Amino acid sequence: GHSYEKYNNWETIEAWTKQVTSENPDLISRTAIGTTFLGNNIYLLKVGKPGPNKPAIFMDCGFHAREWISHAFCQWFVREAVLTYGYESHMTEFLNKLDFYVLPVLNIDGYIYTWTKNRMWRKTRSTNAGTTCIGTDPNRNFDAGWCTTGASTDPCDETYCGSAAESEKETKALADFIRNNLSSIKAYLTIHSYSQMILYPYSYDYKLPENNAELNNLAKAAVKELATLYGTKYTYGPGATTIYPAAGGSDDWAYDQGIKYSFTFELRDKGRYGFILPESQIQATCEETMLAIKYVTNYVLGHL
Ligand SMILES: CC(C)[C@H](NC(=O)CCc1ccccc1)P(=O)(O)C[C@@H](CCCCCN)C(=O)O
Ligand SMILES: [Zn+2]
Ligand SMILES: [Zn+2]
Repeated sequence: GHSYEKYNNWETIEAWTKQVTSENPDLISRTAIGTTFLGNNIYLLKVGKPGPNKPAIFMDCGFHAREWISHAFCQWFVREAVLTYGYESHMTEFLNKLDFYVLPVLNIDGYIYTWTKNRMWRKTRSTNAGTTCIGTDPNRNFDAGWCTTGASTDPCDETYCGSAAESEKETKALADFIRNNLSSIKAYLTIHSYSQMILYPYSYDYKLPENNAELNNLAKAAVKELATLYGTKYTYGPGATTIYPAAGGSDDWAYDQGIKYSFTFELRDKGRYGFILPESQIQATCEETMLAIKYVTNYVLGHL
């Protein structure tokens, strides 16, 4: 039984992708962009009313298995799109004019493992040469200063960069999807938790993107917007100096592909519950995050 106000296991979320697609055929279509290490389908939802030459925003959740509020958020975004389409002017305009690719869970194998065996697992569940230690950090696995700072070379470490950039089936599938759809994807959003932040490039070195001032202003206004609802305080800025250096990130990789609006979100909280954010915070967290995401979406729409 799926609920947007609880954490849903992978079987539930997978059935939800199919059902939400069936119930909303004018607004949603579903594809699989690849399969995981363990062979699970990586589903992707395309949310938007059909039309010609539509720009797109790409958003993924569930890079990191233990970050359950991330997975819940991508589901909430879809909830909002279908519920409010037609009644709320902004969401209606967004869906009419842009497509949203929502990838509800990238690291499906890790997610299953947090439900069955280890709530605090972060990495993929693939094997490594020369050791019994499992998995790669998918957010150290992209070809963006790959494996150079803030990433480990030890397969037993939580930030292990992998055997090569895109060595993981899941990160290969996401990078392939983005490469194949580069001319339409105008923004890349990647949802994580916790620590309450809106980050933009760069994390792989202490350097700033060409459109630094624009991304800084946008991130500042989006955090201001998020706080309107419950007063939740976010920080923002370039990854390396705002959270820590961390090479091989998907936001930096996406940005270096030419996608000018590339953000990583770090949802609630600031450490009281950390990864184990209680289900009773799902609603408030997703609602205030919707305000930031809609703010970014509206800006992208207005600055094509
Ligand atoms: C708690 C958050 C910050 C997660 N970080 C961790 O789980 C690493 C371990 C940790 C660090 C800080 C507090 C608690 C745990 P995260 O969401 O996974 C942070 C992201 C930040 C990457 C750099 C910015 C975007 N390129 C990551 O480490 O991949
Ligand atoms: Zn994360
Ligand atoms: Zn709402």
